[PDB]
Amino acid sequence: GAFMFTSESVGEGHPDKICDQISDAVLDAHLKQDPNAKVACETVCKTGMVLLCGEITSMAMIDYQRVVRDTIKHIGYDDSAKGFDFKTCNVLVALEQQSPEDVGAGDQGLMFGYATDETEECMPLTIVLAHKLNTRMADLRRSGVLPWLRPDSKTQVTVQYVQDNGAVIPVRVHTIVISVQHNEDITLEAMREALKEQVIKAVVPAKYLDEDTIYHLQPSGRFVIGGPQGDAGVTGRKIIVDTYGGWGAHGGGAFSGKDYTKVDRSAAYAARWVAKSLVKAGLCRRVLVQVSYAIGVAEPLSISIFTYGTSKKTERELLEVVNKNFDLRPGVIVRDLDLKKPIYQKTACYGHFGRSEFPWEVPKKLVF
Amino acid sequence: GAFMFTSESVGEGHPDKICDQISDAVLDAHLKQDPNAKVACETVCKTGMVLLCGEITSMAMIDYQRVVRDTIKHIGYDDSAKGFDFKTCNVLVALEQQSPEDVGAGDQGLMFGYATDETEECMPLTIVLAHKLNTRMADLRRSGVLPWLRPDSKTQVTVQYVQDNGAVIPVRVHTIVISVQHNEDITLEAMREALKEQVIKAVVPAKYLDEDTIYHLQPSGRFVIGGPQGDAGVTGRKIIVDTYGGWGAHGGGAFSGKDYTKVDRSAAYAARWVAKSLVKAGLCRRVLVQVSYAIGVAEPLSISIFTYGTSKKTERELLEVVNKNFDLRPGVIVRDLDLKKPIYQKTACYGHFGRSEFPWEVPKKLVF
Amino acid sequence: GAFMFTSESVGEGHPDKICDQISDAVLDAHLKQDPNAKVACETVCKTGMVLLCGEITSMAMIDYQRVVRDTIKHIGYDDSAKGFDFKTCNVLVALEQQSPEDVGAGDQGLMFGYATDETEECMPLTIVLAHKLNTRMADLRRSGVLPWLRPDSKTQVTVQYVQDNGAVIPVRVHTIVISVQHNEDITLEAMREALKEQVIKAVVPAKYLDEDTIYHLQPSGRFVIGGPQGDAGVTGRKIIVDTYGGWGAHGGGAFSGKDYTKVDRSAAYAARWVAKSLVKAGLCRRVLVQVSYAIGVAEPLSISIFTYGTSKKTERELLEVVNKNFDLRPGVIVRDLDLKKPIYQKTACYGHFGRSEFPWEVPKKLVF
Amino acid sequence: GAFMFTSESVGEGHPDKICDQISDAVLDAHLKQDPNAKVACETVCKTGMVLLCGEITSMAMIDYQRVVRDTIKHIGYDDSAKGFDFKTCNVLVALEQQSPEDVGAGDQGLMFGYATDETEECMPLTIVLAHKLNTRMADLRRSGVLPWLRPDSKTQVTVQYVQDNGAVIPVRVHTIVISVQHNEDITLEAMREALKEQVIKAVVPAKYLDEDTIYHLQPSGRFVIGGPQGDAGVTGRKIIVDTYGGWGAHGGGAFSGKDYTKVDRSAAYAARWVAKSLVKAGLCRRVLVQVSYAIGVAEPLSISIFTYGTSKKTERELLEVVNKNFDLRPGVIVRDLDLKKPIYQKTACYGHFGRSEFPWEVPKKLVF
Ligand SMILES: CO/C=C\[C@H](N)C(=O)O
Ligand SMILES: CO/C=C\[C@H](N)C(=O)O
Ligand SMILES: [K+]
Ligand SMILES: [K+]
Ligand SMILES: [K+]
Ligand SMILES: [K+]
Ligand SMILES: [K+]
Ligand SMILES: [K+]
Ligand SMILES: [Mg+2]
Ligand SMILES: [Mg+2]
Ligand SMILES: [Mg+2]
Ligand SMILES: [Mg+2]
Repeated sequence: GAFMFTSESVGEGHPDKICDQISDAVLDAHLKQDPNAKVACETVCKTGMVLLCGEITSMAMIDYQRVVRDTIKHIGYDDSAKGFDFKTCNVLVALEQQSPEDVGAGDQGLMFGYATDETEECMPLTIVLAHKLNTRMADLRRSGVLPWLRPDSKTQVTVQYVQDNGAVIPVRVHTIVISVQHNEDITLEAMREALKEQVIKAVVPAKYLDEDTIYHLQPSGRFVIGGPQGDAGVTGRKIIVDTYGGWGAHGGGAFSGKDYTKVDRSAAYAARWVAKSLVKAGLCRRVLVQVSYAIGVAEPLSISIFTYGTSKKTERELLEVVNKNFDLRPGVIVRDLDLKKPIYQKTACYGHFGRSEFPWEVPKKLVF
Repeated sequence: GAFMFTSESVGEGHPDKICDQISDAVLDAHLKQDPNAKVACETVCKTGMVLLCGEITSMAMIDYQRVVRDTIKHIGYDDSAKGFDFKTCNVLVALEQQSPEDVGAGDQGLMFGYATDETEECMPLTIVLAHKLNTRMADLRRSGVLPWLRPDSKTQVTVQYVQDNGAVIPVRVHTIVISVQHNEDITLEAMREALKEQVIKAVVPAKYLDEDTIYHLQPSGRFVIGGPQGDAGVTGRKIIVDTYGGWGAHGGGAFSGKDYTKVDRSAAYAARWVAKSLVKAGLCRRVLVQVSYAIGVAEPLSISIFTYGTSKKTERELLEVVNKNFDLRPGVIVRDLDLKKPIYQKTACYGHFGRSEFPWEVPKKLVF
Repeated sequence: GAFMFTSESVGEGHPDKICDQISDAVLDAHLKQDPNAKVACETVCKTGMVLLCGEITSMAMIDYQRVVRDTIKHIGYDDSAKGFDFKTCNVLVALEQQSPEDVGAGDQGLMFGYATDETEECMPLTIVLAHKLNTRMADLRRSGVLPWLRPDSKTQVTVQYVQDNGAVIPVRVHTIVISVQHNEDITLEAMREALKEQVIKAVVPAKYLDEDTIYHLQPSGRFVIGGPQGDAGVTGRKIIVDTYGGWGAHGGGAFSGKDYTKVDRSAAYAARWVAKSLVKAGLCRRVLVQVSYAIGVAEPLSISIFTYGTSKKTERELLEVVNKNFDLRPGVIVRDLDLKKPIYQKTACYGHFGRSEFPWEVPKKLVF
Repeated sequence: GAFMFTSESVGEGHPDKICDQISDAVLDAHLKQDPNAKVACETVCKTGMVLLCGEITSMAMIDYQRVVRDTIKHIGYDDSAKGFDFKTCNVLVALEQQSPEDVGAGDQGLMFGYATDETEECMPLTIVLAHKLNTRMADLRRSGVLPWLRPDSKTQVTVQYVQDNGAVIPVRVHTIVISVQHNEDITLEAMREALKEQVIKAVVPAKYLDEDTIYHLQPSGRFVIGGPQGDAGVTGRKIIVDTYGGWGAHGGGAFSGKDYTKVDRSAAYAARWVAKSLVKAGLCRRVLVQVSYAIGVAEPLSISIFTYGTSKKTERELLEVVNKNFDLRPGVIVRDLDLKKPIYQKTACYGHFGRSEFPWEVPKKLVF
């Protein structure tokens, strides 16, 4: 049933992602000293100008200058020409900090969860590849292998598919577009070559690369001092690269800067969890699980399972399987997924879904 | 095939929407004097602090102080206590302004379009009601009828559905949550009453309100000097309320602040257009049209039509109907949809899809 | 030997003075917990936007949000229309805070000290009156007596003099100009009347007011929402109203935000001290003491005493009196003047010289 | 009558002076297109962050981005490591711009003027040398002769004097302190040597240098990425280096950013003019002319001439010479001194007094 699909991802230095990371680093910094710290913060950045905003009720002593600069350094902004230097940039902190199982969902909400068997991660090939492509250039940047590579990058992967009496099989990577920031002493010709051999061919399965696959490497020519200015970076503006790459459904809630008490984060994670568990348990090849909550109520106000005619069990057979194996009440979610743990910054770039190192990515047994 | 769904929308004073509007007012201000002005700007705001960023290549003389303050005044921030006064707020302009049919799409892209017959607008009931609810309080604010009403509001509408040998029929509004900023001299009891009688019951069809429908009006109590702070307002962070309320598919591109040359805006509008045309022409009851573009190429690199088994014609019958009635090349899109016109600010709040006053919302004939 | 002279002073809400006070409040906040805290900070403000900058090496835990807002509240900005509300203004903190007798002067320097017997304070009548005029409207503002009075004011006092076989005798207040911010419900006519009866006539000695004295009260008409925007307030820009009102000599060093280790502050205070001591001890009627320091050296590198032919003893008789009664080495100065004490914020408005409540204003005995 | 004196001056890249220059470049930019433009602006800066504030009523089209960046480039900030790059720094413009002989002084005021014959410029040796020292390193920076020299510097010159049956004769330069920002590839030993041979000895007259003169070159060691940060740069904070180096009298008014209608600027220039004219006409060796104005009145409300017993004519003989050769009414001052001319930015660094290229520095004939 042929159709094509494109997804994108951004590197650790893309301005928006710089902000998502700093906001989550501030969340990690509080969890380590107070796992009940209430965090609600966001970051805004513009060329060596970082603004930290937010209301956080906690009881931990934090050096925000330190957690902001350390995060910029980790991302790789240490020199001047790169567009950012953690040692010299303006970190204006305008953050306000106070001090002091069957909970109940804050804010009516509707979270979505998605999983597909086209990849071992149970994520769309398109977004999986987009993320790995960025992940790989960071590796090469940090190992020393490609020392011209700078932090800011963008990746787009378009794959041709075909349905299958149920749903979704990738056939080939139709085209790949990558742009990455770089140092001056490196030719456009040398960058393009390294991008194809060392990053693309080193992450994309042979099965998908072709004699026709189109490559668009550094299409706009040069991106040197293109460091994060990107006309103002912001938190919460990369909602689709943080999730499914345009593939499931998304209600609009951003993750970074919000602690584990916000259903937007927790519940979204819980819904991914059940979606991944279901395909993993052989119960379907592709699922879109929809969980609704009602302001005040703890127990979900209606969960819906949408297989795309890819399950043998039948929605409202699969619904019992979920109601017998999962307790999606907010509090139980944070307890089961170990959501008080400072794992948030790693979550802030390269996607929240797909990587197995996250609790919600470990499939539950599922006794059926 | 019962399921439930929730959508949300925000008023003209919600900080993010304040930013989306100012960005598009700056786009309008340029189009009026140079329809070829190249605009790429964003706004950030935080309590009487508005920052305008961006790169715009144009040849028009614009008073940004004037277009930023006029926009805040239009939204309704003229007094102090409201959280914003266009006469006193800091408008820091950091914008850089330069001077000098078969084009070809910039940036590989994948735009989505959606339409459904559950409402005359051809939009999900859930998001249509969410928007109308906010639209109505603005009317009452502006007429004088509810003079305690301030600009910032948030609305959530959750409707119970049932499929139908094809797709999607709303049955009832299960619950409604609304919070709106307000003046001090007005009781929580008086606000709640006016919200039910004068806004909810004056916009939601009798068929959907019930003796059980749940109302959550000003749940968090008061929201007086609330105003646009939300710790920070940003452009491009309300991507789902600008489109389908979590209903079609969304690849991630924001609209406000980008001119008509960006496929993220134009092509998204074009895809809504054909989706709306298709259901209007009786060819399906619900569609998800997917249009792909390839960097450099003008003609779409693959359009996909997904009816949900609600068309009698059959995808790749309906695809010919689209290829015989539409020319989705970028340049033809801006020409046919009159995209050089300064209509953008009206597009910046209450949704981009649904309102008939926009070119992309006038269904094309469709000769089949 | 007739001549005329004018001086000015500003109220606690003048933007520059708001900054001088916040910077010194931050200095007080550190001294109370670490009398060796090394403070070097400055503040910038612009309508409900306060930026705290600086490098301070100390070991005290301080809530800068708290010391900034408390200082704005103390000044009297609690409501919206006033141009500032400590509860709602943006306090962006960009401060960096580290942790860990015969000292020796940092930076070559030349401090000046001045005293005159025309007033009991040993300060020029012109600046003394200018300050008292502002001090009095604050009293009336804070008592309740003139409840329309807002924080920001400016005062200028011009007095006609006559020399006297030595130096300087005030004869009459030639003209007085005062502008003070105010609430809307108060007539220009009522403000002008209260300014003459209740503030001017209540602070200026009858001996100096005349049937000709000129009054310029609220000359520019109304100053209501004239709250601190004053197109950006700053620290260190009110160097002459902080000292002698244009009367001694001033080398350029600002006081606020600098701890007691900076010769600019300490030594200036020490020089005022000896100047006041000398006239107090009957040794001259008017003095300009000049103390020089050499980078690295502790003992002053040359002190000069300039009486204006008003001493009977003779410069270099008076120099021995000073060398026998004072040890102006930096460290001894901070020890004798109790300069580790958090008295700095009170120093930040209404002048550093004149008020007896400050150590440097208590005249030393002087054994001659 | 021996005494010693010290003065200081700062280079074009000292943060405060960066701000004084940008403010005056904005004033120049308006005068060139509207000599009646009413300018009242100030600049604030902090590491690649420049904020332009102010109210200017004018009728000229100005590209503030352009006049701010051109000014930073002129100063010499083009590379990254220098602490500033006009191509990458944040220039946030928050300026508001409107449109539409016997005038009469605005604001009661008291301006001071000073001149002395110890140098051909008729300025204190101490401040003349301090300025020339900075001027010289800029020359060498700009010529290529000392290519390690960066824009930010500070200079202090302390000279030993002796009175003379009238007033003030310099005897020798006691000590000189200079610190200048620099590039990494240059030794402290090489910088110190070049500062003594090529800048100090190339500007200070042999008569004043000695075998004992003390040199303090780059005392704090290195100052590489120093650049303009000083935690913050502001306009109007270098009031004494802009005038007499602590030598005449100063009432407190800053110059930069204020147009020629403000008596603070104009009248201060007028008072320097007569002071310079008087000593030039042989009528005294040292003068302190004091001109007072009354709000509303055009003709000066009392001018006082203080020779220090160095004139043969006698104050109130010299007063007639001034009243017969000068018309210090505000409007006549701007007309005679050609104050509508865009010469202000050159006035913004290296002192307002002393350089003959300025109208107020050309001595008037003086018919006695
Ligand atoms: C207490 O109500 C506050 C805020 C509201 N949710 C909004 O800003 O949209
Ligand atoms: C270590 O030197 C630094 C700074 C120098 N005094 C200046 O900024 O003027
Ligand atoms: K967010
Ligand atoms: K977004
Ligand atoms: K955007
Ligand atoms: K200062
Ligand atoms: K000053
Ligand atoms: K100024
Ligand atoms: Mg709520
Ligand atoms: Mg809000
Ligand atoms: Mg030093
Ligand atoms: Mg400096």
